[PDB]
Amino acid sequence: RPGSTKRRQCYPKAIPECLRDSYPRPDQPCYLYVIGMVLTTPLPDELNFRRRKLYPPEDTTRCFGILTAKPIPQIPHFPVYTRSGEVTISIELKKSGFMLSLQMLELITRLHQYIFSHILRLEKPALEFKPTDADSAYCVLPLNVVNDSSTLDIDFKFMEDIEKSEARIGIPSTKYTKETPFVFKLEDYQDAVIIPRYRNFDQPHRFYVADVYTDLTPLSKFPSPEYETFAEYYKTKYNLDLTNLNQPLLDVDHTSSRLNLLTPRHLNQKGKALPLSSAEKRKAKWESLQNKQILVPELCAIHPIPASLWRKAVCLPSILYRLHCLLTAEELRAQTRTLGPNPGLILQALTLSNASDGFNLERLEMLGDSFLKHAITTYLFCTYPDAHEGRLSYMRSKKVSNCNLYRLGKKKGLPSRMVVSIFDPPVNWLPPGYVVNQDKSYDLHTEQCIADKSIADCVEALLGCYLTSCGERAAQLFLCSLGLKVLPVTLNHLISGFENFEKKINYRFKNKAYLLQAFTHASYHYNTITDCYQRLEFLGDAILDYLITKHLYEDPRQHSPGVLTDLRSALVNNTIFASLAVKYDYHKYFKAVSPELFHVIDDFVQFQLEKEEDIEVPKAMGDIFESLAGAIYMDSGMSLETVWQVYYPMMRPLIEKFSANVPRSPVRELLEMEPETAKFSPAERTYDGKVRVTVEVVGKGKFKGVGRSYRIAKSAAARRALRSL
RNA sequence: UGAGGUAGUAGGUUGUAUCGCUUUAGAGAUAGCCAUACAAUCUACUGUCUUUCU
Ligand SMILES: [Ca+2]
Ligand SMILES: [Ca+2]
Repeated sequence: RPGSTKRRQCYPKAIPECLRDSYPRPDQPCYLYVIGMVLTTPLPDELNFRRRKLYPPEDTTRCFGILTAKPIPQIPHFPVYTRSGEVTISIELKKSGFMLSLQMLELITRLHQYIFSHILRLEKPALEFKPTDADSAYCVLPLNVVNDSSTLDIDFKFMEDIEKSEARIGIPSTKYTKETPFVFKLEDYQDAVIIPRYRNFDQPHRFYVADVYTDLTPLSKFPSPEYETFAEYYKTKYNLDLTNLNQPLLDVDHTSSRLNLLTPRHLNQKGKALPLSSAEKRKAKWESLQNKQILVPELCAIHPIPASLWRKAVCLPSILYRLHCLLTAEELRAQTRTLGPNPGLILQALTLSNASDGFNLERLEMLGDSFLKHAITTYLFCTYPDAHEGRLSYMRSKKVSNCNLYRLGKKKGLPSRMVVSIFDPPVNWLPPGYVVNQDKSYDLHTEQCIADKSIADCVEALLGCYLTSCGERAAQLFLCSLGLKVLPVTLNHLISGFENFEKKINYRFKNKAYLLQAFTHASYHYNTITDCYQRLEFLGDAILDYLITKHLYEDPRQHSPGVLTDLRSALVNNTIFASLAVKYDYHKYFKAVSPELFHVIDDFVQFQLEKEEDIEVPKAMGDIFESLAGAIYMDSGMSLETVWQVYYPMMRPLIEKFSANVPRSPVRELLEMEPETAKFSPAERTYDGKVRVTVEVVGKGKFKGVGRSYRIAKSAAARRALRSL
């Protein structure tokens, strides 16, 4: 089926244009940037129980810098959620227009390989480092302040002590004797990443140092109580001896092994702050009594990389993917006005749920459903001077089906730019400077499969974001650019008396004829001066839905689309429209040949409600209450604000009752009280001339209600059943 | 913050069955938006258990 959720198809991953053809070249200008980490949201000690110090990225002065051959356009300050709290990352230029030589540039490239292959462990048999066939390639090099304090410059005395050390890829060859006892230097291990030598010869385990335990010595650690001392442990399990028995033990904690840092660990998947209320004493006791690795400096080789830069390196996958999460492919916004929405907002008009990062596609597309319906409806109602409700409902439903929405999103190119998968850097991320998967002589490193429904939903969320930001001219221009055309959008013996009603509603009509149209049938032909109240019911149902949805969206209560649509249906049900049209006296001006239809419900409501239904609901009472809205709208130069001004006094107590009482239909609530045994019997005409429905739930007998149709009959039966429960 | 497994919570996702509301074409049908119950599956957190590391 063309727009079915089932029809999945395969789609590649687009490359931000700035991050392609981006390899630095000899005698080619570079653009040195800076990641710009600054810890502007520490974590609280009422929220952190690691029992471990916080490390701001400002304690030290060496930082990572991209070296694209292409200029990066400034991106909104985005956060990453490291061990030390929400870090606001800012990729802001540091220097530009300088030329490098060959030797230093090959040094840069070798350090880039060392970083992604050796440091981050993103090397797989399938992936081969080729920075000349790769599709996204740029160096990631360290920066420091030397000479002038203001200047940040490429470290060359660093990146040259990585080529003069032999503890980088292997373990240094060293010889310790009892005649030259091992000597300890505190400054060397102050910020150190240490690798154990006695084990994991294939792939060693890295751990940055975070403390020095001075009281702890090689003779008293006893961590696992089956061993007489610490030194005897290396001696029996590895047969290693120590030449210095007065050195301290070197407390230590792992390098981060999971490199998805775009989500917070102790908050919801909603962007909502929520600390846990359980294990409060236990979390502190946990990191206290838990086994913790206490290495020894004798046997651990110090990397040529200090912890202060390893900490900025670990965050490079997430930072280089969020900068890549179309933040730099804001070409969508360049193609699409008050300067457009923030690229942070457009990244919620491309992110689909089950991408689990803190943005949902929905709660922004529901508002898009109401505007597109309203825009299509208004465009039709004014495109043609004559069309019955059947024709317009036909035309509309074709221009707004999921099939057509899908066929318009994919034509734009929206499926590659989307975010459909969860971020796993080793499994489905292709790091920069790496050529697409092959080493073996469909793939998860450059393709993804998305349903046809999801393109049709993002085409809605994008409209929602442009709308809620730039107004209602921007949403219309956006749709018009997709392809959906929305932009080119005796008679004084029964008209006198409308002055009282106009004074009741506090609006005066520039042309009274619209009030007349809003009150005459398409079968009552005594009034031939004006047209039927049928086209107006169409515009008014769309508008009163758009306005109610915009109000509901603008509330700080932040309703999920489920509750939002439940409310929208709770107040646009035509029973309420009948009640509000008879309360404020719409019927007394309403010319019709209805014999006794609305009189019963009028007396019913005016007697019982003096501050569910036991009587039939007139179609007219419900449809005049919302043809008046269309009449105001079409009279007041197509202005939603006069309509909302006139209608908000009436609807205000109703809205502030329903946004707290959130009503629902008796049939659905019955099938939610017990769906196992509840079912409606097929229609069958009784001896009254009615239609009856037989309903049962076990234990309370059988229920029924006669009506003029199957829907009304089962509704009455459901009410009868639900009153007893 | 080593590789797993097993329960719960939170956020999703897929399929299937019963369904609500708005629109109307001539049990029920067209086109939109949810909810509910069962099942499969993924991510983040907490605890518990095995292995490893200290
Ligand atoms: Ca939709
Ligand atoms: Ca209607």
